[PDB]
Amino acid sequence: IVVREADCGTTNYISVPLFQPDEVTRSLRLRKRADIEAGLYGRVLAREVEVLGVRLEEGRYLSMDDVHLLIKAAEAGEIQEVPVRSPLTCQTRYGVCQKCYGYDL
Ligand SMILES: [Zn+2]
Repeated sequence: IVVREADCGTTNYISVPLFQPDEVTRSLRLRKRADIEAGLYGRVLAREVEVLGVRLEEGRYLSMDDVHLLIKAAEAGEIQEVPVRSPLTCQTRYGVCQKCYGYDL
């Protein structure tokens, strides 16, 4: 597996959950500031999301500052999932692309 690309054109994406079904039977709650971070830090937005006032555009890499906004938004109740590129859905057979990997070099 190696990053060798051009933005892989296949946009099939994963949606990262901000809520979990069962610590206590059923009660929706905001995931931890950590796990959520793990899921969306420096990722590439598959589709555009308008949340608290700002228009996170498509393909934008979300900084930790941005993944700090989305939670602040899920706190308010504006989003329950997040559209985002990922290696699980890449088209580059042997390899992964810039937009699907993300930030973290
Ligand atoms: Zn890709």
